[PDB]
Amino acid sequence: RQWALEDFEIGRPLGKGKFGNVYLAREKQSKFILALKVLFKAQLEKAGVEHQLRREVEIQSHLRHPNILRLYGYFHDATRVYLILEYAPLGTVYRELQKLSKFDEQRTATYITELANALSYCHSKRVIRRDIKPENLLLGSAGELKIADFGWSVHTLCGTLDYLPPEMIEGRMHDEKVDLWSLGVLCYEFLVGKPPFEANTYQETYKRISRVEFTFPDFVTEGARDLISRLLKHNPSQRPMLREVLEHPWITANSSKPS
Ligand SMILES: Nc1ncnc2c1ncn2[C@@H]1O[C@H](CO)[C@@H](O)[C@H]1O
Repeated sequence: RQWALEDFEIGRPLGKGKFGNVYLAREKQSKFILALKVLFKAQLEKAGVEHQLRREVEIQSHLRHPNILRLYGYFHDATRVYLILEYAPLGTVYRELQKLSKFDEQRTATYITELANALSYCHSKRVIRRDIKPENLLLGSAGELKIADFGWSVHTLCGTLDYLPPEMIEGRMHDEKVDLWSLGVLCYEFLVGKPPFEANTYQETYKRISRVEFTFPDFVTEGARDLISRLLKHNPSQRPMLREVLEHPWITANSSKPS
């Protein structure tokens, strides 16, 4: 678990993020291909996140699951922090979504099965997440989904409200039901092409989430309207358990993967 820059040969950029860039890289001795995310201490210290990145890395280190992106190790130099990550050859769900505009019921249903499996595993470890969004979902060589970002994951303003539940923007206490809400937001975006509460303004998006105001375009089928309606409920108590999602007749009929 002892690493340094001189162990890796660095390639093309895979993406340019908020605090630094992600590069394709190869470990010199074994020729293992992987991804290396380089982060500035400057942008981090000056934001008060340096404690979070610490714990998020600890958490993700100990996870093993085919639908969660792996974290091999980490280290730091004079001014920067480097994360050694699993490389996903087929890119982000985000890029795939703006290439195709929309996903069919078969691809949507399969992605959600994969997500539910990874969330059941995480909950058995008492791990949750604040939001899950398409630019944080990656695809492996067989085109299978992989979860890459925890956010605040347990073991003014900066952010978009689009993926947060009502109980988190209104201040209230939350439990793992936050993830079930995220399933619903994603199922909608996969089928429609944009998230259900989208708006021109932060303040307005706030109202729409708080009131749970969304409508369906004509092409969304009744099987899909039902699952989504059940997932987006203001009261967290009324949202279904993960195994129920995996047993929904709409999932069952359209998914390629077992639960
Ligand atoms: N392992 C990876 N494979 C491919 N793209 C990645 C990987 N890790 C991060 N990225 C890209 O870099 C961005 C910053 O995390 C992501 O949103 C994604 O686009």
